[PDB]
Amino acid sequence: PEDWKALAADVRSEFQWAWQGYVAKAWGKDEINPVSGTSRSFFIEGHDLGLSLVEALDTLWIMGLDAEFQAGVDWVKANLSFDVDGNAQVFETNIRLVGGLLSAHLASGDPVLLAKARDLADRLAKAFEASPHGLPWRYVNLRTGAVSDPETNLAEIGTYLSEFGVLSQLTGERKYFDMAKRAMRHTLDRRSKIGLMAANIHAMTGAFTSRNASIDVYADSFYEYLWDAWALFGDEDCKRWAVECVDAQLAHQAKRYDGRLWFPMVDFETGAVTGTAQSELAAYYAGLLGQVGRKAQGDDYLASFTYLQATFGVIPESIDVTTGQPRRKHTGLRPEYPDACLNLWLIDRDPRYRRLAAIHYREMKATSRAAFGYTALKDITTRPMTQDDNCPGYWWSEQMKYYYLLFSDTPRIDYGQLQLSTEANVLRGFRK
Ligand SMILES: O=C1N[C@@H]2[C@@H](O)[C@@H](O)[C@H](O)[C@@H](CO)N2C1=O
Ligand SMILES: [Ca+2]
Ligand SMILES: [Ca+2]
Ligand code: NA
Repeated sequence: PEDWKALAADVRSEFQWAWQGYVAKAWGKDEINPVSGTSRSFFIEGHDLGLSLVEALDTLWIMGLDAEFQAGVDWVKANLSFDVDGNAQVFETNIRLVGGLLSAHLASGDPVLLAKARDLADRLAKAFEASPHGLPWRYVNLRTGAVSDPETNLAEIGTYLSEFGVLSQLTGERKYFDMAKRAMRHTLDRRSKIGLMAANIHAMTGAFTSRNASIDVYADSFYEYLWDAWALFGDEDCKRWAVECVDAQLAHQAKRYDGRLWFPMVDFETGAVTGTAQSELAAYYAGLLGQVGRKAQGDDYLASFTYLQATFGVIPESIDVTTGQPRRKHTGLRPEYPDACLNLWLIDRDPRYRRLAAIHYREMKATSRAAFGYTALKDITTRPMTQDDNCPGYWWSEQMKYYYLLFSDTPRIDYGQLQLSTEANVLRGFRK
């Protein structure tokens, strides 16, 4: 039988080794390219904001990598400024930087990390204020407030309430919670008679710009943040809306192909199937199904992705649901499978979820390890699988934390109170 504590130690060792590569090759920069041993920018070309450092902080603290955590916190306090004449994508900036500063604040108690999270949220608020509906524009200039691109989508208007609602709790100012909730209510009030929303929306007209309902591309984390706002804030509207939206998806989007459960895109009014693609991103939804009281359905959905892992090694970035085969050969070093394994495991503690996640971690080690860290893949169909040259910022917050939480039973987390954002930032449950 597997020694889960020895596996947790191995995860921690690999994470510390990756951190050392970041310090050596990419210190203060947004992402490491771990094959070349170089860095790249994420938000603003040539004006890095320490993205991967910020994304790593709560993971380092949970693992007891205290010297490394403090080195990162001290860098942020000396160096990280948002008074920058450049355009930032509102969605990415909130889930990665506001959320990463909040989880590091909650772990450490350090007021400067909260001050920086709040400064950044106030710059992002200008994107919501530029719409008469309160729907955020996709980009905002961090210094001047000027906005660009109102042709947005459910994920990019509806993935704010966890971070903004925690800011409201800590600061006492309800304006953040209210701004985030108003944008979600807009699209919920425009549900069709069958209970679905199209995934594409215009921030100035307030109207849908497509007819496609989705659980993945353009939409994923909207549905997650409805449940999460009930769990974090006790919001009764969000509890109702979470269950309503998922029951509409199970009635009109759930379809079986070759005996396996999938959720293709459909016309939001008629329910006709409008696409045959499913993203790897959709695997999050197996865990959301369990959280909202649909665990049998969640397990059935997880099984579709378990099939893909057993057949292809690495889950394909996109599949055709009619054949079960890849639509793309590259990957993004994606975290959604161990996300779902952790969320289902928190319900019943079944060791099956540990065995499935251990396969996923061992496959990551066999395919993505490079000279100075872990990289996304070029082609999952060759042997060996060929590599690209990038460690995405979300790797530092997500799958190494998921594996460690599944295997370590760490005393630094109250597992009964644990709450994670869509970027895996811990927003409740630290034990100091
Ligand atoms: O479209 C995306 N959705 C998810 C996000 O919810 C978050 O998990 C990561 O930024 C990242 C992990 O794959 N994601 C995306 O690129
Ligand atoms: Ca996510
Ligand atoms: Ca979640
Ligand atoms: Na983080």
